[PDB]
Order: sequence, then structure tokens, then C-alpha cells
Amino acid sequence: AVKVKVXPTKVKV
Amino acid sequence: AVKVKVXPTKVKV
Amino acid sequence: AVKVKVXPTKVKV
Amino acid sequence: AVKVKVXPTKVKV
Amino acid sequence: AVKVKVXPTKVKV
Amino acid sequence: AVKVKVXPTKVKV
Amino acid sequence: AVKVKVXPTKVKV
Amino acid sequence: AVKVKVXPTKVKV
Amino acid sequence: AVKVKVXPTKVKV
Amino acid sequence: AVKVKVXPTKVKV
Amino acid sequence: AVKVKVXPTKVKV
Amino acid sequence: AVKVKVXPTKVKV
Repeated sequence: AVKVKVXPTKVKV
Repeated sequence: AVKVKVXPTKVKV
Repeated sequence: AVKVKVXPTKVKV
Repeated sequence: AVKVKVXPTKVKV
Repeated sequence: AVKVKVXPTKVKV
Repeated sequence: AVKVKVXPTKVKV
Repeated sequence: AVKVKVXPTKVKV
Repeated sequence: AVKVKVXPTKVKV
Repeated sequence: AVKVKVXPTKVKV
Repeated sequence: AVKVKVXPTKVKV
Repeated sequence: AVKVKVXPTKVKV
Repeated sequence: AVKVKVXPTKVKV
């Protein structure tokens, strides 16, 4: 899985 | 890989 | 894709 | 979307 | 509805 | 389905 | 929300 | 590294 | 992780 | 970060 | 710096 | 940005 930030939200997918 | 959406902002990771 | 809350974080996956 | 709880772990789907 | 795993339990919600 | 993680919290959608 | 059991699987929805 | 796709544009990061 | 712009979309991967 | 270009494909990293 | 693929071309930027 | 070439690989950075 990979860490991402999209808009203001960080998350790992 | 999957579509990630945060309000109006999308991207596929 | 579905709206989800993981921990305190809302996102659409 | 609905609250889902398994043991102590709650989330929203 | 979407296939989920929450904790150790898989289910469709 | 993909594991979505926020720090040490983990689920699968 | 309520606890549901089907055979071996429980979950609260 | 992971595939990223935005609309029809794919790349790898 | 690195800030990227793919097509029109800025994100961090 | 910098524009990287390969023929007519541009991005920024 | 990060390994990237821009168009068909791999490189590290 | 400038055209750069190493062996077979050209790119513009």
C-alpha cells in the first residue's frame, strides 16, 4: 500500500 | 489500483 | 467506490 | 452510510 | 453495497 | 478490495 | 445499530 | 513505486 | 513521499 | 519541484 | 529524489 | 528546463 495526500486528507491505500 | 476521492478531488493510486 | 471512515479519517475509496 | 462494529473496532461504511 | 473486512470479520454491507 | 490504513488502524474495502 | 448473527458470523450494524 | 492515473494520463512514481 | 502533478492534478504520493 | 517532459508529455515532480 | 516514469521513459529526479 | 541525454535515455528536466 502507499501513503497519499489528496486535497487535505492523508491516508494510505 | 483504486480511485481515491476527497470531495471534488479524485485520483487513482 | 464507497464512502468510508477509517479511524478518524473520512475518504471515498 | 452506516456504523459497523466488530468487537471493539468501530468504523463507518 | 461493498465487501468489507473490519477487524477479523469479512462481510458485505 | 484494498486495505485502507490510517496510522495503526487498518480495514479493507 | 444492532448486533446481527448469521450462523458463524456476527457483526453490529 | 506506484502507478498514478489522472483522467487518461497514467505515470509511475 | 513526493509532491507530484499528474495531468491537472497536484497530490502527494 | 521541477517540470519533467518527454516529447509532448509534461508533469511536475 | 524519486524514481519516476514520465511517458515511456524511466529516470530518477 | 533543458534536454539531457545519458547513453540511450533522453529527457527534458
